[PDB]
Amino acid sequence: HWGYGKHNGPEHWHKDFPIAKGERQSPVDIDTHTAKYDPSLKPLSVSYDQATSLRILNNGHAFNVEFDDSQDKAVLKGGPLDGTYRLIQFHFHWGSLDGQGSEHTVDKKKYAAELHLVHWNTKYGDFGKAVQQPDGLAVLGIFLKVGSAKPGLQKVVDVLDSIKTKGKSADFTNFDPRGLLPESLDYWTYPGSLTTPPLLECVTWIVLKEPISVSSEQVLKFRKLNFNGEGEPEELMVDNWRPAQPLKNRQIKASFK
Ligand SMILES: [Zn+2]
Repeated sequence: HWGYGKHNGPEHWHKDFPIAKGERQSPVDIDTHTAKYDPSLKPLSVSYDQATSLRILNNGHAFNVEFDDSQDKAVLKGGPLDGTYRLIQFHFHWGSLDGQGSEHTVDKKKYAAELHLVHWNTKYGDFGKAVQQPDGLAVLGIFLKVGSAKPGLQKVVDVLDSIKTKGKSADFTNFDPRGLLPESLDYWTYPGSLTTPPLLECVTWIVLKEPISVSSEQVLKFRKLNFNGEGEPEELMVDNWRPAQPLKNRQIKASFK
């Protein structure tokens, strides 16, 4: 089935998921000289004070940190959004080397990794309904560069040994996602898709301009994870990123000058 290899990677996905070649696929290259400032865009409201993490799972493609989304505890609003979007999970994409790993690119620059905080529009009642709608999800994307350690990431890094292989999960309570955010909330926004199958065109992307810094040791621990299940041939979980897709008939808007 689908993955990130020669035989089942991004270049193959369109045979199972023909929407791969659609009009609003993600990620994209952000060309900072053609993104237009939109003074009508509001500041982003990220309200994570009551966020309730539950569990961390190796799904064979990444690891997901999952949240209780059964009430309005952690929500994204404002910016380009109408209405309220509830946090359900976050995950990352990363490289085998520090020079690649991000999904979005900025003027063709690849970062070492990219964090995705996934939120669903409460007017659709649940996640599965929301992904069927063009405004169903809002994904906050944050780039990671290698430099100083990110203290707020360490709790994640130190549980990874317990979820090494596909299908493994661990309790992951009381994790505060505010510690993964950069200082500035300046962003770019555009309409797009999920970046993994089923590649549904349901996402308002909100990509922050300012990266976070993580240390080489932190990223090294991500690269020890496995795509495989326990007692299968080891295949390191690296390069779990989809390359940039054609922008087509879209505009990328900036919240800042
Ligand atoms: Zn993602």
